[PDB]
Amino acid sequence: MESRIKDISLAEFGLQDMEIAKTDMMGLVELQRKYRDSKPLKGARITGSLHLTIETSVLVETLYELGAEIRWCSCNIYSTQDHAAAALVKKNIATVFAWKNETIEDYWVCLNDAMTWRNPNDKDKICGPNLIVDDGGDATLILHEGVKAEIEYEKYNKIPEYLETELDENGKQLSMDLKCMYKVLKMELLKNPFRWRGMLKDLYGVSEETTTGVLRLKIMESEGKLLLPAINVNDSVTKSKFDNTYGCRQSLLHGLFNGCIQMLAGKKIVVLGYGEVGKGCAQGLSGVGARVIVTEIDPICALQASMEGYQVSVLEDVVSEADIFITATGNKDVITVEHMRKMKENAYIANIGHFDDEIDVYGLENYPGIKVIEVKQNVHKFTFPDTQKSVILLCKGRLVNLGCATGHPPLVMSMSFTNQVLAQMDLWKSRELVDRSKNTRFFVKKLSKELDEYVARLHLDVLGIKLTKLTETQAKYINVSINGPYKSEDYRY
Amino acid sequence: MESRIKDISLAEFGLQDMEIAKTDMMGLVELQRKYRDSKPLKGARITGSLHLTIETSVLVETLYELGAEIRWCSCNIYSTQDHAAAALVKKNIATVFAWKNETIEDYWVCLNDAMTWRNDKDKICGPNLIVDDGGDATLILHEGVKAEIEYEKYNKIPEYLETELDENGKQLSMDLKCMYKVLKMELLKNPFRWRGMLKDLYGVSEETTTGVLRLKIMESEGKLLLPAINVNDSVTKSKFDNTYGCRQSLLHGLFNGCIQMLAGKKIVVLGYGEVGKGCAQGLSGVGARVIVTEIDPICALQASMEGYQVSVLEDVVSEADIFITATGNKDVITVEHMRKMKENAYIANIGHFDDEIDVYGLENYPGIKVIEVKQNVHKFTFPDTQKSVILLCKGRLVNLGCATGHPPLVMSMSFTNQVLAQMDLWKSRELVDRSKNTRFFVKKLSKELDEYVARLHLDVLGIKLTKLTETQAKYINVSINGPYKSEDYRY
Amino acid sequence: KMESRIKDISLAEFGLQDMEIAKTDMMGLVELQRKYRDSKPLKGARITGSLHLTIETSVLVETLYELGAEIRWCSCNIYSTQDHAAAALVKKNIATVFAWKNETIEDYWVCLNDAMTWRNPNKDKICGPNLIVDDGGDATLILHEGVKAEIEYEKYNKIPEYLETELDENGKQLSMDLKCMYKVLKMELLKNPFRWRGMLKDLYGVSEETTTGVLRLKIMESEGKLLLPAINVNDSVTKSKFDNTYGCRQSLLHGLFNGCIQMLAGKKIVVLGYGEVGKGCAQGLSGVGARVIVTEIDPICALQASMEGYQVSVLEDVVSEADIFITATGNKDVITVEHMRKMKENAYIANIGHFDDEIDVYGLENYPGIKVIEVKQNVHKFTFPDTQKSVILLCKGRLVNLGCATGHPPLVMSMSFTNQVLAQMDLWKSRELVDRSKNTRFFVKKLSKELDEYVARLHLDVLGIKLTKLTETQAKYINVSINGPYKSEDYRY
Amino acid sequence: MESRIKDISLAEFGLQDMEIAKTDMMGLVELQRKYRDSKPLKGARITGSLHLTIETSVLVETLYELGAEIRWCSCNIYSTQDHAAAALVKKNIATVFAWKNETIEDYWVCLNDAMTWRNPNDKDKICGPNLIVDDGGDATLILHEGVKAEIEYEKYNKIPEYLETELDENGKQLSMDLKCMYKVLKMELLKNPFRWRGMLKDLYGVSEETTTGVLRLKIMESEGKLLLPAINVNDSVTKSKFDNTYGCRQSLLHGLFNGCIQMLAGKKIVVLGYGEVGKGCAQGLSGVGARVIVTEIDPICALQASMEGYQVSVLEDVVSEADIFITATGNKDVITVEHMRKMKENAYIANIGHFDDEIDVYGLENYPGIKVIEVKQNVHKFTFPDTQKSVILLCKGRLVNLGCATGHPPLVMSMSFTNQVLAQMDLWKSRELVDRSKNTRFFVKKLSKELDEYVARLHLDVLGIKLTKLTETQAKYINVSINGPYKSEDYRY
Ligand SMILES: NC(=O)c1ccc[n+]([C@@H]2O[C@H](COP(=O)([O-])OP(=O)(O)OC[C@H]3O[C@@H](n4cnc5c(N)ncnc54)[C@H](O)[C@@H]3O)[C@@H](O)[C@H]2O)c1
Ligand SMILES: Nc1ncnc2[nH]cnc12
Ligand SMILES: Nc1ncnc2[nH]cnc12
Ligand SMILES: Nc1ncnc2[nH]cnc12
Ligand code: NA
Ligand code: NA
Ligand code: NA
Ligand code: NA
Repeated sequence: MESRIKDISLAEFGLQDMEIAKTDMMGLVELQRKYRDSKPLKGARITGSLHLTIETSVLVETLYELGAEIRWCSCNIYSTQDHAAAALVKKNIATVFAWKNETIEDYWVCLNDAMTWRNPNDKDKICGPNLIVDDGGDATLILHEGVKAEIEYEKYNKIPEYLETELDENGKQLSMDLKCMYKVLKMELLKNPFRWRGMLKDLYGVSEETTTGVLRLKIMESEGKLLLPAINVNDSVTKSKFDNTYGCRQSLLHGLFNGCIQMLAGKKIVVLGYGEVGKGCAQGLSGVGARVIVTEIDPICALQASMEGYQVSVLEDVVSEADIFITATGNKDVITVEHMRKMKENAYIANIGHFDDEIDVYGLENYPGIKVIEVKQNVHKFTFPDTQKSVILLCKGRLVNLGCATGHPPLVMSMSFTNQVLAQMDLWKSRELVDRSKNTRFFVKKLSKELDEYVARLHLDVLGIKLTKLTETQAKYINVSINGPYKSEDYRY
Repeated sequence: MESRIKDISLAEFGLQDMEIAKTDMMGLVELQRKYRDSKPLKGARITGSLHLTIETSVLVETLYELGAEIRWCSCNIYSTQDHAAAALVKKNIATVFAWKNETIEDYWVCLNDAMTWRNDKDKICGPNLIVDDGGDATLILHEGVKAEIEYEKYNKIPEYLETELDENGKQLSMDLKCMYKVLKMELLKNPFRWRGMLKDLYGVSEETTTGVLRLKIMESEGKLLLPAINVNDSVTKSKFDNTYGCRQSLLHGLFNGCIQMLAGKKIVVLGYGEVGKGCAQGLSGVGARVIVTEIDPICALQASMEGYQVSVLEDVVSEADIFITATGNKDVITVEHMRKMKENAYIANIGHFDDEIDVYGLENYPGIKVIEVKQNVHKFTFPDTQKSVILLCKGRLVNLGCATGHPPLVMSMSFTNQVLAQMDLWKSRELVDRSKNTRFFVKKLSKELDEYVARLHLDVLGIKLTKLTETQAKYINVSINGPYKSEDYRY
Repeated sequence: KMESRIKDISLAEFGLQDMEIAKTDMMGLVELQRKYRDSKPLKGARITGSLHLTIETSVLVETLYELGAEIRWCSCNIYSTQDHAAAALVKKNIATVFAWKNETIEDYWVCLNDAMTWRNPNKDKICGPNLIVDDGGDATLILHEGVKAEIEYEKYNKIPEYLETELDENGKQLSMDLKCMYKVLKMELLKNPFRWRGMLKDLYGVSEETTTGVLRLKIMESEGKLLLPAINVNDSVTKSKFDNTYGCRQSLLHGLFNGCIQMLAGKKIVVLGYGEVGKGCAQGLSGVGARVIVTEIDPICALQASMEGYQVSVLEDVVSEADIFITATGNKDVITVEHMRKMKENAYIANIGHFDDEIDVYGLENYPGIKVIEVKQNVHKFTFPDTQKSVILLCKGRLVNLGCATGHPPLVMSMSFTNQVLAQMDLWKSRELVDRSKNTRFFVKKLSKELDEYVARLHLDVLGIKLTKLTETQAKYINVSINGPYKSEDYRY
Repeated sequence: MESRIKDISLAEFGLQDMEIAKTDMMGLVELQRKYRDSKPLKGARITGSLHLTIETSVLVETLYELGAEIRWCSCNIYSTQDHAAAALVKKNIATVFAWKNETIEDYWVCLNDAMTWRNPNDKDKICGPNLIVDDGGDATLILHEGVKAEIEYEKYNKIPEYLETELDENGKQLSMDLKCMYKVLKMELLKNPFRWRGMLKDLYGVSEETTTGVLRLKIMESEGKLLLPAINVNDSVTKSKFDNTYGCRQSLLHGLFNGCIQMLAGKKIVVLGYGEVGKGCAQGLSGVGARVIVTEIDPICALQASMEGYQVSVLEDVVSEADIFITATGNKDVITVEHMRKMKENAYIANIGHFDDEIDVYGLENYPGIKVIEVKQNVHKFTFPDTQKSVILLCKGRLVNLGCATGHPPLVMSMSFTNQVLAQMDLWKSRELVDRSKNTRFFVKKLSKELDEYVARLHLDVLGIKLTKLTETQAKYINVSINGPYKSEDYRY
């Protein structure tokens, strides 16, 4: 076949893990039971760019049982679970391009391949997906950047110069990711300069999983640059309040335990950013005896951290004394090379944000005279030549829970993924409203509170939760339906 | 001097506590420093209906320093701190009608008096602005207008104001009966009193969840008669006061009212919203085993993620030791539930109103025996089983009834929002055009102001904030000076 | 001296009612009354108690009374008495009480002396107690210092000089407590210089409640000066691990909430000493959002605090920045006037150790030009004249949980007091072994582990605890009896 | 190569982890610095039977730097870190017989080989160790059982019958461990029936690491059968209060995260036993959102669990509703086959006690028609054919933190191992006092409180702890030396 994965012989382990995971993924199990016969997604071509773990394999299985054809890749070079990928290829329910420890070059080739579909009516013609499941916005990015590249290509009838240069606007070296994405774009311009624009015609939407990808979408829609409908899954209550916070509470610890040999108790651990992710990280770290110090730019989030008993400082105030540093900002250049040069001997550094940009990994790796050794797989020790002091970086600054461990557990991933499937169903069912002879610019929407509550209802039995039912008069008293929704749209939970 | 308070000699203690509280109430301290010279509220008549604690006295002082004239009453019969009330009167900062342990009849007379301003000698006016907590000042206004319109239509006092029963034959609550008593009395003195106030009314700023629910209902029915600002839903209010305020003040209330150890006890928290979340955190912090009840499946899952068992009251009523209602709903704990509780089980409410517990049904149960264990703590014994339950402050909000409410730091956060809301309503008063039949609505303060409230309190706690570079600000799509989060962010 | 001296007898009904409610949780005392009220194992015993007279203490007294003892009682702190608890006892006529909240230091010592004075029926001379229940060692102290004073008096047939001076060997002013104790001793030397030695004849033992009192007993024992058998109740496992730690977790908070108007969340609160009391204090404080900073002289205790996520610093390094200071050491001069002068405006200071000596209250009150105002009952604000800065002291440095609130709750006090009753029964039953005619050395002992486990068993039903029972095979495997004891003598729990 | 390990090529990774671990193992770093020149253990032959992890390699390095010759094996078939073992062999500091995933037969062969020394004056002659580092008592067991076997062999001039039968005196199958130990003893009786008694001549002591091993020592001591001096390291305060509790708080979570795919949050997790290990387990589990239910036979421990907010139940009342079961009792038959048959679908079972005896793994494996599948490394799903329900067992009931993860982190292991080195030095230095012609009775002792406090002091800087120093006046007031010890011998911390 055409899938590219590490080892098909790992499939049986993957299949058995999926069955065990399904004990807690009650949302996905119910969607399969309810919709596998009617197949609401029949005829949809779905491309997914989302960390391919066992939990993700259950998502793909659900989409498949609902009638979709599927092509998939991971949204990080280190996050794929190879047995999970093998399971999908063995069952033949998706075409997969993913493996743990991809090179950045291979990453962009896998994504591009996941986006490429064969035309059943013409062996020569290529087409794209009808729907995209995205985590971090890379599938959405390559599509929009591809369209922009094709437009610039026609303007001067040549390969745009920005795709051939290794420098950016300010003369600074382009990130490897940008250079590797541009390499793919140049190759596609030479094969067919109408590829990306051609795909737009049959694209009915994208459902985005994480905060960083949603930020990208928000920038696009506020500028009239979003070229397909989008559903923001990150901001469903049953996603952000659970996955982002409670998922990290467990998965950050798992990543640190695997990557960092030291005891966490008693250590000064800096959590940079106290949003939904940072809140969960702090709770987990404190739970095992660490003394958490928070950094924040938001005065409200800073006060919330103080209410939980955490010191709030600017990084420079504590960088020479703290033991471990965890970035959870979704921002860039939060931990610079100059910060690293002042850290104590064998300080640990990790990132849990979507992109590696939070830490200046390139600057560290290219610091003049820096010495590097691999401590264990995906853990590296860097020694500065002047001081002879070392810092230890977990999985090259990539998201540590998925890079050094296996990401969030099945229960919260089922909550996030039940939202994903409902989003895909919504986009597919509404596809006739996508009329590009009338509107070519689109907006981001969220799932209804009714569906959000439904996602929660589907997982109550996993934990033996017994829900109270309102009486008719109580319902009238608080002005709600007995069946919900129970809260106003602006409720913060 | 027409103020009605318990004891003016308590003023000294009140004034001293206000000065200590100000070390932490930096938002109010800054508003006073910044605006006492320009006086943005100069000439504004403000009526407040909000628990008169030491923290509230600092709020009143702030409104006074900004130029307003003030009349104040508490929004609960047990929540006033008498030394706080005395301080305000002694210093001539406001006219006060409030004391701890008011009868229900006096409560409504106090509120009515706080709403009454002078002009002629015998001609009266209403407030320009209202600071409300629970919606009682807003309620008496709207019900008063409604009573006046029906009185003028038939030239007789509306029948509903005279009867003791509701639509189904059940006795009206004592609070509703006493409010109606005042409304009838005012209809007979001046049948245009309430409608007369509307002309000079520029807005109400509402503090708590129950009051906001009341406002939304009025708004949806097109019956809101003045602009409103929802202060409860500022991030610096709901995420701090409702949750972290209760984490401390619920424990203070229980420690004062309940003699027993909380550690090891099964304590049921009914409702796991913003208040219930804080209650559970405090209870767990002192060793209790918290069990949650919920109607909202999302909230129930949240409780489970914090390690709490989520059950229906019926399955734990005979086994649990203490019950705390935090729903803002009614009839959550009934007489029948109470009869199944274990010997000396404790019952308390932290929601705005006493409605969560059927206190009337308990007090009026045939052959029930009651004894006062201590101030505002009563033991009820059923005649058939001879078993007893102990109720804290007749089901009234326990943190204010058995203790002194939230501490100065979070109250300053809530109250800085109140002052900003009052200033906003006053500044835009020229846009309230009564000749045009316009709909009034409920709005929230801007995120810019919300973040400002937080900024003013960072130094209290030695918080050091990081500043975004221009590059970083552009990367996350925000201004270096905020706001830092989208409008739908849940914190 | 057969007439009680209390604040107000009309508070008796409230006291009686609180006692019945408290009994719901004090199942240890309820069971001892049920089991022994008929046989009266303490019949004929004269018991003098010097222990904070709260509602919980009224149930202890009721227990001793139901077991057949005659009782005289006083509190071991000038602020710890609950006046309604004292009234209940006098109304019921089950003890002669000398206690009220807010005693002068002079009246404290007069009350203790009155509690130690029993009527002699054989013409109108005085007797002492047969048994003593002590908390802090003041009853034990006045007895031993009384004997010393009489011996010194006999050497020269005059009142010893040390009883009359205002100074100590070093030349510094004696504490008010020492001066007032000495005035009582001089009075009794003038009345009858054989009083104290006469009491020894019928004195069979003392059961000591707290850490400070036990330290005093151990010093007397090692010097060969202990004049009666003693039982160390503080060190029962069911006392130290519960009362000292979990009692304070609740009662420190109650004290602080009553005395300190400020929010604890986010504040830097220094807990000086991280022993059994300090551990519980830190737990409670963190539980309501405080950031606890610990001071310690013991490296083991310091590491334990670090394992719970607390910063461990020396006071000098945090005195200018912290918000609230809580002494829990059992030592002296832990917070000096010089420390207080460096504290931030409106910093709060409180003590939870047995004696006020941890804080230099005398130096603060007598600081030249100091200004003081009563903020509320038992809360004082002191302002220094040179800086105009103020500090707020809770209940003049006396134990804050009892001074500003009502001490520990009934459940843990029942565990502590069940040990007290068992100790009293032990001392009484072995009274024939005390042979004053021989040059006998007296020692301190602890209750057996069997009785310690028994105390715990008696309270399991309070909390609905379901205990597992060992099978014969399991009991043999771990080498214990099915009925206990379950742990070796050196087990630390 | 005399050593028997998995792969020598893993040495470089092991050596680098040792250097990183030393950042926190300041106790071992200091002992190396202080004693490497004088070599107090010069000439000592030390055999160790203790889980060979990276932390253990630093212990071995320390003993080696202090002059000892060393032979080592692990005390569990799954606990060895192969890279740690390779590091020791590569630098030639010990002869090692250990690898992860040993068969039980190989386990006993490795221990026997670790106990075998070729004396310096003749290659053909065999001798034993001078000192033993033991964790669980297996090295001590084979010695005593060896001696007993030799005595029974002489009594009838033949192989004792108990060594050849596969059944016990009750007709029940002997454990595989006992059968494999007996196989080695029989083999050694045929080669030299004086091997074990001959070793006694040069044996000066054993230092025991864990609770189960100490229990075994105390039983031997009480029956007068202990054949060498013993030091109980488990009961040093800096061992039991840190390793047993805080080590497990982190390492149980690590083992569960590796072995159990499910989210711990919201799950009913039963912790059987609330002693030192159980306390740490509960703290970590609740730190990541689990609802912990405790079982206990000790009423004091049961009340302690209740004070921390945990329900205390009997296994029978929660076996059908709970999600995960963790045994921490040190007892046997705590979880039987009958209990397992009642568990919900995909319930997880793990043990963290020293031996697998806590769970009836043999009964499970021998259940008629049971189906077993390997889910992942050291994780197996068992399906009962009559109900078709499955349970998932982590590492066949062997200690899960070491079986599914890497055991405790460096900081607490340094505290435990600093105690081990001091114990070995104490035993070695007092060797002349062992006179086997006269004193036939040996005892168990503990290290002094002075040394216990010293271990803590050595690790304060790791965590930036600043210790307060008593003034002369304060030291006199609390009756201690400024330099300690600071607590009485019965203090429970
Ligand atoms: N005592 C105080 O100082 C204080 C402070 C703030 C708010 N309040 C009051 O507390 C109450 C709750 O406020 P909130 O902000 O937490 O509101 P909220 O809406 O955030 O929380 C209420 C929760 O109760 C649940 N609920 C409703 N009916 C229920 C029932 N019958 N059984 C179980 N659960 C039920 C809802 O699902 C919701 O999650 C309001 O009356 C509010 O005005 C009091
Ligand atoms: N296990 C997982 N699979 C996919 N996406 C994730 N994000 C976090 N954990 C994840
Ligand atoms: N102390 C207080 N004052 C006013 N309103 C409150 N709501 C809760 N606590 C309060
Ligand atoms: N990592 C480890 N090495 C040796 N023994 C241990 N006991 C617990 N964890 C251990
Ligand atoms: Na995962
Ligand atoms: Na208050
Ligand atoms: Na008490
Ligand atoms: Na380890």
